[PDB]
Amino acid sequence: AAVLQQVLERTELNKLPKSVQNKLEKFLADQQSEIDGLKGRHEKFKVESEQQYMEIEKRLSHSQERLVNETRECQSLRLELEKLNNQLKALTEKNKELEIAQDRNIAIQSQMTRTKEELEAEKRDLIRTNERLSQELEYLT
Amino acid sequence: AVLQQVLERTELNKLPKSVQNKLEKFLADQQSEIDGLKGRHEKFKVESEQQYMEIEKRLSHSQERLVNETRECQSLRLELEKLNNQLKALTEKNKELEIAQDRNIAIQSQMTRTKEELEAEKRDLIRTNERLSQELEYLT
Repeated sequence: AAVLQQVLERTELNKLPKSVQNKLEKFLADQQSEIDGLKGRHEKFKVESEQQYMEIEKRLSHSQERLVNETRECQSLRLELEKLNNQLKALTEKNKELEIAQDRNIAIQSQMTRTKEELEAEKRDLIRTNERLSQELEYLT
Repeated sequence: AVLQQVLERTELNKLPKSVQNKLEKFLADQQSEIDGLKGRHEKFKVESEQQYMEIEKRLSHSQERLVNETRECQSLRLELEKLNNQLKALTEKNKELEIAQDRNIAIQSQMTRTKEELEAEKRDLIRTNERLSQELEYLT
């Protein structure tokens, strides 16, 4: 599993001191490990990124759909508001002309009460005159 | 270049030139591969974050507009509720006005009766008072 026997031959590898071989293999090993470590790290990031991207793309999809519905509800409300505002305007007009009618009746009834009291007063005067003439008639008989 | 990072000066000069070239080439190939992986990862990271950043703005923009639309919709129901209560209360009031109007006419026809009746009593009062006057004349 040695990296050094790959690069050099058996004749020139054996010409290297133990110490020297140990240093080279140590460093060549570390380079092999970093390569695999980088490739390992890249995949962990890759799956994490793609995973996060899917889920936030999901949220957008839901948001879009919710907006479409809300916009549709707004428009439905605006229509029934417009229809009811016309309903109300006509109901106000009908009301304020019923107000007019009420005041007319209140005026009429108040006036006819005024006349009643006039007929009342005039009757009292004729009655008072009546009894006075009645009494003057009792002297002359 | 690279053979200096592995071995000290006095022991690396003890290696033949062909051996030095063979190690040096290999060491460089691996470092070239490492720096390649690092470059690869850095650019992928930068693309990955930008792609996420963009759609995040797209969501943020969409959620803001969902908030705007929800408020308007809520306020629209609000307007429609107050308006429905106006209608309801006005129908009730109009109903009562109609009933009062009908009742008022009944009263007016009643007051007319009392008027005619009083005028008839007054007319008779004038008749008896004239009769009484001419009778006084006769007696004095």
